[PDB]
Amino acid sequence: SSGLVPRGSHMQFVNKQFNYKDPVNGVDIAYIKIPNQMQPVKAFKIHNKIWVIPERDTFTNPEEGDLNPPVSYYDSTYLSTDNEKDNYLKGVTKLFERIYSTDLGRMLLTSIVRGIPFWGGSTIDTELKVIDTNCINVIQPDGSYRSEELNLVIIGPSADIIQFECKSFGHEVLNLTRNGYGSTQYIRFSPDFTFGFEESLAGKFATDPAVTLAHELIHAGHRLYGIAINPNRVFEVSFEELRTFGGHDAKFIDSLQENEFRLYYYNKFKDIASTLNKAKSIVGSLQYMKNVFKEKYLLSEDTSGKFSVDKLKFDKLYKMLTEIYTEDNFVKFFKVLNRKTYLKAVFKINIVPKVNYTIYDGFNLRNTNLAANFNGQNTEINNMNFTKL
Ligand SMILES: Cc1c(-c2ccc(F)cc2)n[nH]c1NC(=O)CS
Ligand SMILES: [Zn+2]
Repeated sequence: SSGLVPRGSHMQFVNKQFNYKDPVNGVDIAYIKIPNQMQPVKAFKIHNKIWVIPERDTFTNPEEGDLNPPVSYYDSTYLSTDNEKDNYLKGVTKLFERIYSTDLGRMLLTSIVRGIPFWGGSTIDTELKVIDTNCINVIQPDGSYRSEELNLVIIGPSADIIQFECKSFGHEVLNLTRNGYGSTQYIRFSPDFTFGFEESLAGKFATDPAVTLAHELIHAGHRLYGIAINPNRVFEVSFEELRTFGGHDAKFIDSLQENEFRLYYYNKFKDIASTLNKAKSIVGSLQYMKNVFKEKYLLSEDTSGKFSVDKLKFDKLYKMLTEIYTEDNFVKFFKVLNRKTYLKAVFKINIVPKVNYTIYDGFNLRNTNLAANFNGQNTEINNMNFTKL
């Protein structure tokens, strides 16, 4: 048993208890294509605007179409059988429910779903138009395609199994992750591996994969609202990573440059409001899309129907995405052990069985010897759950 529904009748964020063998529909189980050409891959729609592709990522980058070698870890056989892909799907499902079981996760995932990428694709500055790279192509049961917008795709890692990241497709001129528009995010991630860190409550503990996924989700939050920090602002560690980790590592960032960041994206949101005001037509109703992006960016509307940015609602949204949504704060909500700074070993894991890992407790199963002193995360005490590689 997987323990996917510890309380209630159904999962509270994921829409369905999928099995990889579940037959394809055209709605939430579908063969899909990423806009490059590729052969369709089977995907699962776990939530509004969120899809999961239980495949090794040989699609995102044209230069990473190979799963062989040129701390990293390589294994071309990982995630090549249906049993593995089913376990991947159930593991990702489990972590989303674990994140959504905390108040902070419900806030974060709500923000992610609301952060629809902006319709800034038209070359005519009075027309709203989608950007095709923020969509996937969904195969319908009768063989026809359908273009569907989405915010987030969870896909398996590429050649380097343990290289997780949050990446998205770019624009020839627009910097969608830095101008407030946002773009569909692709998270390379695996629930079947994790990293080990040392701590002296000389114990060798393992990172909780729900923390790692939340870290990537925070990046997606930044990038869906187009308020990411330019990756060239570094320390070598990008400020974007320090902000995501949070805690006292976030304090390394120049406070006054952050106030500079805040004003830079305040003005970007204002330009988005202006574009919404100038919009007279839509390709693909106009007012509805105008209200979609009123909701996302929390814009105010006067008696005239004119949109504008309220400084207080911007600060609240901005502060939520950059200060509150952090790895450090998720560590506190989960009550797990974690490394204290953004900067040893790699372990194979299986979180799907309820007896190995639960939505509420992770590895530290309550009413067991694993409940105390993070013994569940101790790779020696709980050796049954960790195979060193
Ligand atoms: C976060 C992360 C990991 C990771 C961390 C902890 C683990 F237990 C397993 C994997 N591997 N690559 C990245 N990518 C980045 O550092 C920038 S997003
Ligand atoms: Zn990161």
